[PDB]
Amino acid sequence: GKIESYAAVNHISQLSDIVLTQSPASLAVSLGQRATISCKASQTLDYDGGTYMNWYQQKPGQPPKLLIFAASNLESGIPARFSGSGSGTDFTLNIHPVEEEDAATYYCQQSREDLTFGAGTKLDLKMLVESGGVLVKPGGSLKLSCSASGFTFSRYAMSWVRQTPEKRLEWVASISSGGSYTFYPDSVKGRFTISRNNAKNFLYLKMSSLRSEDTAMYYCARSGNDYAVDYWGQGTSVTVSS
Repeated sequence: GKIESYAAVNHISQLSDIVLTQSPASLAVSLGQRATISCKASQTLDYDGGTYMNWYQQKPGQPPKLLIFAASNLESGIPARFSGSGSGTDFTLNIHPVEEEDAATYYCQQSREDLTFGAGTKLDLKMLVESGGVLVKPGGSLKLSCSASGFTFSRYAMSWVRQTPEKRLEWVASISSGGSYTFYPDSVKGRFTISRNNAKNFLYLKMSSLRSEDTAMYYCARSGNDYAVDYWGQGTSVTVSS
């Protein structure tokens, strides 16, 4: 019935392929310098007077954090040394003066046609135990969930995004706010199912016919302003191996 909220512009299903090339792969800067990170889109991201480029920061063992939405809008709580610019196909993230806590990997991401990500830029200044999560055999199945609180869950589109061991981010499912519409990339269509409970505030991902290439950290994530992914739940790692 009523209009629902979606995770990407092209997902809108009621009346009312884009590659991101991110450069450089890594950046070594000194405290207080300017860091400049570039993202070129294979198609324009301009739509209806907006431009659907978002930028995220991610530190090891943590979910990505929204920095910039709609190309140039600074997310609340992010310091103003972060800025974004660009339109159409050419986008830039600038950080100046860089601080020590800004060492991280940065990703661009577009929400004009599904959700796709740049390959990332590791920003460095000047013993590890790594979680494999749940071990599954190929062909097996698994179900993940997330809960939500502190906001009206039923008003927001939700997604699952996974991160491979190579640190690539890949969108794997979206569901509209009222759960009427679901969306998947070809890589998982027919095997993964996203669902939600708007009475108890849960999001689910059912994964079946698991493949080795489904090995990844899986994040549940909310779509906020202008199709940015503004809150990411902590990840659940899945290792598919014989």
